[PDB]
Amino acid sequence: QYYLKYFNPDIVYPKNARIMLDTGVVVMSMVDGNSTNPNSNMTGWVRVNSASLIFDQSGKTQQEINDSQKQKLPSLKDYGAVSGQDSTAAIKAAIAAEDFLYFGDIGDNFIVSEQIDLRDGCYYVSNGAKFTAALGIEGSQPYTPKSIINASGKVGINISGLVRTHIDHNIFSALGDANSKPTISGFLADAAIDCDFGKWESVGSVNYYYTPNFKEYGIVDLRNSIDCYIEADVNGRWTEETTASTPSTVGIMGSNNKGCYLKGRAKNCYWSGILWEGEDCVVDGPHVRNTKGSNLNLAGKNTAAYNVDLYGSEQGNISIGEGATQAENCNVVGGVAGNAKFANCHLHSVTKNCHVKLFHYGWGQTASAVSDATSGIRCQGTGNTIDSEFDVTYGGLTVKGDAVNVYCSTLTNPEATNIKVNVVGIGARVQIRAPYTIVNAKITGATGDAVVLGERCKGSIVEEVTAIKCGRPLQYAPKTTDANDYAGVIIGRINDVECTNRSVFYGQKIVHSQRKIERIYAQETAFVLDQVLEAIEVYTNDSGVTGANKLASAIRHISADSFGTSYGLDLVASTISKNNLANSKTKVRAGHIEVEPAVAGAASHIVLYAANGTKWKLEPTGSASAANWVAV
Amino acid sequence: QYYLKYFNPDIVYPKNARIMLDTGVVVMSMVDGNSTNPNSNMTGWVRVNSASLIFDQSGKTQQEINDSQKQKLPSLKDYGAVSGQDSTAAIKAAIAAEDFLYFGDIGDNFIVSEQIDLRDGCYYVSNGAKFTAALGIEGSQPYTPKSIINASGKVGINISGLVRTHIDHNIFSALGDANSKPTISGFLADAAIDCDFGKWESVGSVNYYYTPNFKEYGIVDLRNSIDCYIEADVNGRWTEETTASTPSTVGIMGSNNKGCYLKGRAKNCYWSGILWEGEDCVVDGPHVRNTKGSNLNLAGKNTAAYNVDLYGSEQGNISIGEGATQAENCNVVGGVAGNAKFANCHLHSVTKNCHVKLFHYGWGQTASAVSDATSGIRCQGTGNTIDSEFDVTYGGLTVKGDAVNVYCSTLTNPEATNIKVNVVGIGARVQIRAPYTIVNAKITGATGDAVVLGERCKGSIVEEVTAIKCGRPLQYAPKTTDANDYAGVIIGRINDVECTNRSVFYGQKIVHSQRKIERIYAQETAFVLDQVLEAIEVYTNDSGVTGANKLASAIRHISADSFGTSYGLDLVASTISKNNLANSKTKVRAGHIEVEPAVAGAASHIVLYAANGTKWKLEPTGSASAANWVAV
Amino acid sequence: QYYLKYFNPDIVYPKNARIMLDTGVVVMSMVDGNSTNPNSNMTGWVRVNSASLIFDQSGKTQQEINDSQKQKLPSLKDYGAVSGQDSTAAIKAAIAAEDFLYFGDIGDNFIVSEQIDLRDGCYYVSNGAKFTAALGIEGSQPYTPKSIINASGKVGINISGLVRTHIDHNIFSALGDANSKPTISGFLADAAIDCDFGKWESVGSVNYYYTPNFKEYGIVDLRNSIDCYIEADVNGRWTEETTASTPSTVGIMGSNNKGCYLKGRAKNCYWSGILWEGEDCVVDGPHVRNTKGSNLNLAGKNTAAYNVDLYGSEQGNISIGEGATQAENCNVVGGVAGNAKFANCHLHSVTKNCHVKLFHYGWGQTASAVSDATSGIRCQGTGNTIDSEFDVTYGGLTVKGDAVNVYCSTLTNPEATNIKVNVVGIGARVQIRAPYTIVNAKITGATGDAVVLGERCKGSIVEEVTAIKCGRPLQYAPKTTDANDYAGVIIGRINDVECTNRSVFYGQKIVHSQRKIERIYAQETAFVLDQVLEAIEVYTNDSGVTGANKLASAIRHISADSFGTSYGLDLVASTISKNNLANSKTKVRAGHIEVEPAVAGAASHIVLYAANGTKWKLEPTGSASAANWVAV
Repeated sequence: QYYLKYFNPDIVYPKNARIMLDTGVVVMSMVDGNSTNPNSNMTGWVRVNSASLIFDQSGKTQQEINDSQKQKLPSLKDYGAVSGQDSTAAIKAAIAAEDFLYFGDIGDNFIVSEQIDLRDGCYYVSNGAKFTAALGIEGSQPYTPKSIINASGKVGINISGLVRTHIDHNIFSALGDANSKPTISGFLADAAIDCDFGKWESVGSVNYYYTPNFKEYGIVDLRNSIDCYIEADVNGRWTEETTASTPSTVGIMGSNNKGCYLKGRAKNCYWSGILWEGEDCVVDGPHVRNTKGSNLNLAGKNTAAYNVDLYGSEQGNISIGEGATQAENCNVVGGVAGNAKFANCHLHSVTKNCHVKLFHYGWGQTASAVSDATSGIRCQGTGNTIDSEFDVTYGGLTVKGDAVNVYCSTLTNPEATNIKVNVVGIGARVQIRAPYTIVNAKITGATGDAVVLGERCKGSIVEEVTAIKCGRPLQYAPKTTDANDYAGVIIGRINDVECTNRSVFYGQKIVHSQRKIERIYAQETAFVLDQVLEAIEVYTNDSGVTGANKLASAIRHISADSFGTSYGLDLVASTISKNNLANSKTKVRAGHIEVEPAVAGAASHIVLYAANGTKWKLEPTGSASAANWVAV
Repeated sequence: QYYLKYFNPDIVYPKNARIMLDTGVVVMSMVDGNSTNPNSNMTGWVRVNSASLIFDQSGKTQQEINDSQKQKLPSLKDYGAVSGQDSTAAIKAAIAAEDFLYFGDIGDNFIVSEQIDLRDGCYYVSNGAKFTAALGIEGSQPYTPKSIINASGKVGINISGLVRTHIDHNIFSALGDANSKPTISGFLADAAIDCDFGKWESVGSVNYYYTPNFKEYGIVDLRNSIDCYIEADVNGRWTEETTASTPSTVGIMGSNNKGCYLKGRAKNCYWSGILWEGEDCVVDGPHVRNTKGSNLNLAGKNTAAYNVDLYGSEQGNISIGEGATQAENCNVVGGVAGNAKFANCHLHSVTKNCHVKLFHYGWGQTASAVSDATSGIRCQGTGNTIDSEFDVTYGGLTVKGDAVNVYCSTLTNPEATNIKVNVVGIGARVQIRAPYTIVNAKITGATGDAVVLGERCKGSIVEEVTAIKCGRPLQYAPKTTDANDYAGVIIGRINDVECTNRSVFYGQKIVHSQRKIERIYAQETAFVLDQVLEAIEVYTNDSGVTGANKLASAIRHISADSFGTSYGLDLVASTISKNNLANSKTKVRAGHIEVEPAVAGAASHIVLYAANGTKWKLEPTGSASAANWVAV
Repeated sequence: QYYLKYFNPDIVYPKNARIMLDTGVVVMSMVDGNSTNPNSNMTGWVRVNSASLIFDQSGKTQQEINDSQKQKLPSLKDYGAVSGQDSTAAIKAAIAAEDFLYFGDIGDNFIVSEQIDLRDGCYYVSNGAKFTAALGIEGSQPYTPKSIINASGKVGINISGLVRTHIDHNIFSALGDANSKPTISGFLADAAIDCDFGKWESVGSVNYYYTPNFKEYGIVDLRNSIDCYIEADVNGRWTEETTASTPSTVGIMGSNNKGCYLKGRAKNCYWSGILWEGEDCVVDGPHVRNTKGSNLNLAGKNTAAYNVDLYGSEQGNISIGEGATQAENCNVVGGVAGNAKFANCHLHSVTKNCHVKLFHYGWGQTASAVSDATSGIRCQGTGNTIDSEFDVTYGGLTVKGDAVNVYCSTLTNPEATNIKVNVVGIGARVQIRAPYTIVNAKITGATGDAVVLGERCKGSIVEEVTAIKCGRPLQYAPKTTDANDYAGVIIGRINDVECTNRSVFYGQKIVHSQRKIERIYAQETAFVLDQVLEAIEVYTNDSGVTGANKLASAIRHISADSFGTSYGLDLVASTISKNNLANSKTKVRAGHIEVEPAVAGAASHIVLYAANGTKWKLEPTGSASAANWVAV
């Protein structure tokens, strides 16, 4: 008929005997004296439907095959995580169990009710696996900061690939009060050591304002960590939503780190796009768009942002040392910063030896009237170096305020001192109001002064200013009434090309030079009478002389002749006459000197001394007569 | 005997009853009243050889295990793609079905008959999987551009790993005509948004010349895309084959992109190695070898190539704005460019505010005679900055033409204006023929002039030129006949070390300086009679004076004494005598002046004025006699 | 009863007949005339427990499923490698068999007895798989260098992910003798071509000192290779152990390479952290800590280290060309170097055209007295460019020796020539003792001289030195006795701000300038009698004059008047009187000159010539009397 036998209570089964369970599944006896009921007791029985009873061609059991094949890539889904379900339990189970672990892929979205703690020395792979926050993640009251994925106090994690985080702030907005609120990061690692945190793409955080001891957290946050690496791509939803209160703060946030590397992209942040604070940290090509805070904040010590790509702030592109204890050798190493309401780069008073190199434009985008805040580079601090490249027309934005603005308020404990300035660009001013400032500039097309040095520039060296088709190359405008204000200020080489107004100086420099023979060759071919080959001209602004002629004194290398077949010197002097400075010359000539009269109708003379130290003039009579010594 | 039962037409099968199919496979009844013929009708039957009827140790079915294990890594080969077969159908099936997808490995080579379209938001992994083009890929007539893998109009692709492409142009060379041809890219993405395209290694393309509206495509091509990233390593087979016609064009081609990043390696390209055009695009360390076109072409706006590694072109290393509408702030940010037939870097007339920093050598490798094309840096455009580092001996190549060549043809709407030049190196010239040029140079070992400023240099500032063991530091050689030509040209500090010939100037600069006390200390220890401590010397090139002495006038700080126990001034004058300029001195001395005669046998004198403005000389008689006023 | 039938010797089995083996496993006949004993002979029998006799829902066999699922990710463990066992055989088996191959994960540690040779064109993936050396790896006598993983003479490897290596030197320390020892690298590739070697984390090597022809190997070593890429993170255990002899040498070692890229991290190395030698090689952000050798050694040709991060050496941060044939255009492209016993950067005599740009501090940390070795930058070679940024206070370390020290020992075949120096920083000296040196400096807070130029500076141009609150801006201190020593040395613009002592010069420069009108405008408002508007002052150091007044000669632009309502010139002369230089003036004035007496009680005069060339003085009598010509 058919094959069917149940267990018989009275029978002894030999080895290899097959029967059925009440379920229908077939059992074989492994023993010769089998009396055991396989429905109750599998002692000396095997189920023939077992994986361990299927054989591959190789000689491996199917069991052996499933075991080795699984152990290659242990997944969250192996632990019964479900995409579009709460997977919390399953996730934590997976982590606790598996040193190497696969999250899943781009089609996976695991819902998480509790903070996911990574484990020490583990390796995690991820193909685009998303994690989504749900209620309860904020954890226990007195609320302390949490994340979806956490590596707080973890050592030697590796993450290979892409992890995605989703926080909807609208779920959490009703929780806490005035004093205490949830803080929910995408990723947090506080006190992590030597971790590669792979790649993140994260939307949203939860960081509503609470009144005492408010702590901002990033979407992606690494705090108090050592030798950690992450890549992160965050969206803060600023300008993509309307919200009652400020939901989220900083995009990507690094704070009190040592030796930590970011590859960083931030948008739509209600505070700072990227903040990176600490010691020997690196921001590698940060890319920031449309942030309510500053695009990029650096502090700490020897923290460098390389090849920046910043656009669109309610504040500035770059703060150095904003709200910070320390900003020592915090550097920006090339890039582009555009469309800031205030400054491209604000180097705060805290800054020590910060180096900024930047292409920058469309600062001072504020509706608000011009201030120190509306600068390209706004510089305070101690011995900062600016390498400015700028253009005012760039990206069809209209600037407000100086290209560079370096300034103290007082010479007594100055807020800005020892700054080095290197500035090239088109169509705004460099303003300096700070001691010991070293200035190099190339400026094209400024309406006004290329460069001004105002008050409080004591001991500034202006090495070189080249100005093409400006209002004025340089003006020095010190505090006249105070010797201290302009003491030791050196204006070096000023280069004027088709500037409207001459440069304006103050003070007299002391210069020490090597002995020279200076040789001026004139190629020209032809020289008319009293033609200047080479001159130095000294002009006065004396009270006593009001009226257009102000030549005080001059030395002129002259063509003496209507042929240029003789040459001399013009030793120029001056005296007040008819409310003007009248000029006259001692003429140094081949075989003669000639002293010219002070004015028409005055005689000229030679003053000599007797041995008794009385003084005598030889002065012509208007006749061909004996010369006599006339007392003077 | 044995176990064998077929279906019986007359029998009712109880639950758990096992029989055989005619095939021999065993069936169990799931029902108590089974009358159904399992050969025809599996209603209430199960095949006992099913995966769903094998149980792992865990409690999972084998079916459940195969389902979860597959869904980890869905592959092309799961969809019945075969390596070394046409896999087109299978591929497209795989893509349509699977959000996450594995290509395969280095031993996989899938043959593709039709363009492979990726899908939006998908994640693709690849371990070296190769795709090979076959006939039909060119698609339908009127031929439009195709690729092996395509992401035209795709959003949010991720590619993890390495994809390899093979196009043999020899399959496609007979297709189209004069007017219409196939275009076959390795990879194309036209109008892609926010895609990471991982890593490519691609050989060959199909892009034969057709007569109207010819469109070049890359081996690897990203057109009209936003926020896309690729790495690509291409071979164009130029110099590895002989071909009737030009088969392929550009290696890696980026055109009208916004915010797109390349890591790029190109060789053996019949056009450009790498071209990258657009807005805010980045070329990160492009590595180009042996290209018939230019090694690297930049255009658009704020497109930067970082840390270039270019060698071996029939054209140049770098074109900026070749055949382009726009080349505004298109920058090269360090690297090395060598072995160009023409220029290392050609900044075309289109260029606005382009910055080039480069080590460069072995330009002008052409057999053809020296031209503007045979330059290190060939610069036209508006306000480009050159940072040149060069060496003519470098890599044992022999250069032709100037190190830097900045030039307009006319001052009226000049093709080059406002260029900034910073040049250091060994053993070639800097030539400037352009207005408003700012020059800084350090040149060693040039045969001729370190620097020349030719015609059309109006309003150029030459800040500093240091020349070691050149022919000449600087020559200024303007259009003499035109005041406009040399108007406002400033030659600053020229530094001559063991140059053969003195520097040659033209024009006279107007300089405004801060008031100085200048203090020249001479350490020497010993000074002979008429020894010059410090001098200024003015020389003439007057027509009227032909014959070697051309000192017009001088001021000399002099040791007056054969002991150096007295010091004075020499006020030097000159007059034509015996077809030479004869020199004579007013001697300013402690307690005297001394006017020397113009020539031997002439008397000296003092000219003074009477109050009636007649002039009188005191002139010695050759006796110890009364001095009289003598009319003059 | 039950289901059980053995093979019967007398029976013919029809097709589909099932019996048992003596083992109990069920067999079905595939043939109608089966007479074959399945216990001895499986001809026309199948085992029903076969994978090929289980069917997935899809229609695939379980066999077909195991085959395709395995071939996705072939592993070492598939080949029966065991973690914490000797896996050598299994590994080599895996490699020989599989073009694509998975090592395993972070929980895998395979013990290796013999060098593992990779294969040409293969692709390897690794999730943190560790390999550990055991005895026998050193291989056969005469000992030749070995590694755990080897790619010597391999082409076109790819490695994706992270491989980890462990060498315990304590296993191998008893082997060889005086002449011959094991050399055991983590990874070695000698003569590899176009390989991506992914990522390494490696501890330890074996490289004990043997007396003739000692060859240092890296922990991670690439020798004589072309177009190879690696990332490597090594620990040499220096300072983590005590050892009898030097066990290991170089961390990461690149030697005679062409076009090879490193991402490099080294610590605790008994020699060099990272060495990279060859042609067109790149060290991308090398990160070195706590090394007994130099942190970083470059040689060869066009080898560049970018954005260095070096701290803590018994030697220096950077050697260029240490123990090398060639060091031509070997560059350091930004970064930070700190805490070297000797120099931050030593550019050896071999160096040609090396460019160094660096922030540097805490050099000369040695207990040993100041030498040339205790410099920030120690520079020898031919035409090296230094861009120095320095700070002596930085990181609370106390420096010893010059910031920069550029030096030859002789002008005859000089060890240092043609060096370019650009130096900014705080609180140490720049020393130059080398010909043709170009100097630019900005120095703050040096105790002594900002800059000194010593002996052997022939044909040096010091373009600009800015000194703020130094001891002295510049001193030039040549070999006085030798004209050659200071020939052609140009000291340009020296800027002194509140320096203690004036700059000290030697020699007189020849300067060629463009013709100028120089216009000095004085803004001041008020001028007293004999007030200097602008002056040049020439001072002597003559033997003959000992005693404080050393003004030799001067030209002074003067306010002539107690109102500043007249202006002139002061032409200053001097003569020895009462063991001082006494000053006197020719006064150039509006309508007069005035010659002042040499000293009180001397008369002044005018010297003129007769036509017979005899000389005559007009000199006052002390009366209102006839002027006579007095012979002189």
